[PDB]
Amino acid sequence: PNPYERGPDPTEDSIEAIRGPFSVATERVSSFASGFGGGTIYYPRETDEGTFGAVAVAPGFTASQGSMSWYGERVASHGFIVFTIDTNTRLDAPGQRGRQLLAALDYLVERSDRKVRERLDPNRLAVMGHAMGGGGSLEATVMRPSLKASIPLTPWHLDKTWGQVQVPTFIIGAELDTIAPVSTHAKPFYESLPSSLPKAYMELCGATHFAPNIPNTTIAKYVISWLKRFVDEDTRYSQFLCPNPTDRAICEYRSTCPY
Ligand SMILES: O=C(O)c1ccc(C(=O)OCCO)cc1
Ligand SMILES: [N+]
Repeated sequence: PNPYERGPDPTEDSIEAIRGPFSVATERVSSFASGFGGGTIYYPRETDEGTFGAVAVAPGFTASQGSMSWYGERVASHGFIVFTIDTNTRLDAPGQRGRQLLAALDYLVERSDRKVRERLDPNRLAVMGHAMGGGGSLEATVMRPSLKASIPLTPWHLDKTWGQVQVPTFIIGAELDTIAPVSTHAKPFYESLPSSLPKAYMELCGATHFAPNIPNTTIAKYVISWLKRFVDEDTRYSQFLCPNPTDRAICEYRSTCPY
């Protein structure tokens, strides 16, 4: 029995559903928090199944947490703590956004409310980011290799080599992305990840740079599965990740299955 498994046995319908089995409560964190510009914590109300893991979600260049708000109720209702954060300034670079993703996770572990702290397993943390926040997601794993998962969403970064990343990384790219072209960003990041790293690359057909900013079932179903598999060690979700998904919305998928 996995001590981290939460919720009933999943199906493809359950991971695609807009609402998971857990009721969600929210809390506002002031932007004057140390190390980052505040945000909103989405946590499950139910507590009788055990403490949950947490993921901090970073926005892109000049964007706020509102561009990532739909991940809050979507992911947290499946049994996770979600921290959609704002950066110190809207002009922050990927390297700075990686530091503030860690500062957001440290706030959850060290200085969070007792409603949040009681529901948090501080040993199982993850990061997720959009574009420049996706570059900061890669940065956060190099800065903290003890992280359990990492999901760069249409990532943007000047550094193309990530052969020292030790955290399971799930890169999602948009085929028609011209701001962070997958040929020069998303794919070079994935191919430079260690060949032995538990990694995956999902390219969405005909998607643009800001597709992760609105509800997307294809993004939602496999972001949930990736967090479940590596933050919860929940092998009940390995069926959705290995072998490679065959969704019509996916134009290309690469992975190092089995995990
Ligand atoms: O012009 C760029 O280099 C550049 C432009 C935009 C971004 C970015 O993070 O897009 C997401 C904003 O919501 C990254 C780099
Ligand atoms: N595919």
